[PDB]
Amino acid sequence: LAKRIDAALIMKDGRVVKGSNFENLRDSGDPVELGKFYSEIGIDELSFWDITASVEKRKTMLELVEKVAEQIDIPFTVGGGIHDFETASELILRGADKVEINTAAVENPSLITQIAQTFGSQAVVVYIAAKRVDGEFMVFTYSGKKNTGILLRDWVVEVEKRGAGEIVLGSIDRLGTKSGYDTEMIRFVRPLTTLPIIAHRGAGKMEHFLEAFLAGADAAKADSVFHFREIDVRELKEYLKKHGVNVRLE
Repeated sequence: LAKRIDAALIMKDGRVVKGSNFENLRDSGDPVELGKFYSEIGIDELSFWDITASVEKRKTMLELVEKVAEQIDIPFTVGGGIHDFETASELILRGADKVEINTAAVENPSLITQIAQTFGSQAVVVYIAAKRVDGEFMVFTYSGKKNTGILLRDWVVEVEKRGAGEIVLGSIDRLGTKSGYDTEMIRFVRPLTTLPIIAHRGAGKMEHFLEAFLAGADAAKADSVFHFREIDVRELKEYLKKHGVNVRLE
């Protein structure tokens, strides 16, 4: 099974929030330059997540997408408060390959179908933030602030039915930790969907990526562990290939 390594970049006002430790870059906080560098060292796909204030947010995200599409030749997603079809459409047309949606999809699951009808399922990534509550995996919205009362098991099935292309499974039980991806959650979700599962939250060392792939993840996404250079991307790819994981190098 081919496996993918993804890097996520959190952005505000056109800048990478908290930057990165790559001293070789002209501007280690420029999301375009940082994303281009990642694409040259072994990242397979990029995610750009925007948290800009509402008044400049739409134009900021559109300008980001346009610049990234010109400079980078790997697929990328954009996300962060994409609430309706028109917003998703303008970002895809401006250059993004995929949009990543969460709270708006939970509140209006037909948004998944509406985007997929024009852009295909492959353009729709649903990010599912989940946490254990009273012994059950529950779906959370609004950056983890709201327990929806929807079971993870039910939402995964609905997301596929509505036409999503990929699911990013983010474990709130691992946010800020470096103890590993939530492999129990990945194993819980794996039999429920045919879609690619992207693990998110908890990665602290290269072996954690191996564990996530053994759990059934098709891709593993991380952020600060790469930006602060706790894990080197090329070392990670060499490690995974050494231990039998079908990852891409050259």
